[PDB]
Amino acid sequence: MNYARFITAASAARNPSPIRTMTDILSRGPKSMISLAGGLPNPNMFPFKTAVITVENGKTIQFGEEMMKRALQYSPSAGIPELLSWLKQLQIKLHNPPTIHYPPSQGQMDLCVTSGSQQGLCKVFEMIINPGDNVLLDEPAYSGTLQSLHPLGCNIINVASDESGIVPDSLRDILSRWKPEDAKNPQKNTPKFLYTVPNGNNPTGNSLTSERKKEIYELARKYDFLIIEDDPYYFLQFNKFRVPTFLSMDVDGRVIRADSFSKIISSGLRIGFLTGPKPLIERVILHIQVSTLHPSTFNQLMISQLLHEWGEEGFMAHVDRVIDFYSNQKDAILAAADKWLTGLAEWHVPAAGMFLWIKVKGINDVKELIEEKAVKMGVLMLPGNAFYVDSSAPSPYLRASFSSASPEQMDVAFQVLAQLIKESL
Repeated sequence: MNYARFITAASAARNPSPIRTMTDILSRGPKSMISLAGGLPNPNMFPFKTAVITVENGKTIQFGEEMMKRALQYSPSAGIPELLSWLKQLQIKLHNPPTIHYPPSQGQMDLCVTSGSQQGLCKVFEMIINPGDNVLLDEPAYSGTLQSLHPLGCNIINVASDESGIVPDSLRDILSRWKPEDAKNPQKNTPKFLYTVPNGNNPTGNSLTSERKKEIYELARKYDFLIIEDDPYYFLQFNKFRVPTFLSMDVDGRVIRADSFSKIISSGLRIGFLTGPKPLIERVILHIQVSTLHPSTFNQLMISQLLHEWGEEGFMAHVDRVIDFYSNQKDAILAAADKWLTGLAEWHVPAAGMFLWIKVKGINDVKELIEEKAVKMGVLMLPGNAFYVDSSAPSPYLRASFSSASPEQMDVAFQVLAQLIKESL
């Protein structure tokens, strides 16, 4: 409602940047207009001329001469228009955000294609955080998010979490340190935002429930902080019905959502997108304008043509094939764990994503059990230390990936792990 509270002085100071009044006064004027004002290099010099890309369960994608010249040239900072338009309709279909027709100044929904979802997240953190600011999140958390927040000098306040994600009662108790009106008084530093991964948290695999999301949103309104919904496993949920998102209930315009195609379409193409209130999305776009400039035009056109041929039906059919694969992988790793973890460890069933979070019994720290003993036995799993702000503290947890391993490999790996646990007790 007052977005200036969430924008640093540096971010607010940004002004719009190049490739400007050249391809817009010419994108509506007469076809007889001569322009020597643009800053585009001549694309006829570029060496790639055509492309043919085959697609499984889809029409082959072809870039002819003219399309290739577009794919190899600069494009708009927020993304190419046909991809932005498709993605906007997808967000309306999946989330029907309340903010679609709000005035810009009070949070009109806006989208930005980013060079991966983490780029959007990083620029959002940089947009908001002054040194000393307080921010809320639940540990264990994605190590990359922790490493992104560390140099910004914010105080990370841990919110309790269990098998159903963030525990609202813990958030409420933490927030009771302040009065709601303190949010309009920056002297004692009410939290600027809550960050969470609401589906298939990396590393835990746990997901938030609908009732808790509603409680959390009410707290975000009461103490007027933003919700940063980092949802890269949104399309990798094993439940038949997806839990409503924070975006879908965001009547205030206080949610910034990051979506990713890295798990379902491609991680290497570096294409994700942000959805959020226009004043905040605009600050991110302005930062992109002086940084990457835009996501690869070529990769955007690959994805946009794929998605347009698929339609929303073909897209959802693809996600359902991917869910089917990962859910079978999940069943397989759970079977191996049931077989070989013998009351030697505890674990919750992942609700989404690609990781199993294992607590080993009777051992206080497992990085020595793995990085020393397990490595020479030919098995590797990741100690949980890296997913806490204080990574030097001992952790009895391991993160095991089921994205790729065959059932045989899982059986072997957990046999080895079981032996090591038993001979280490």
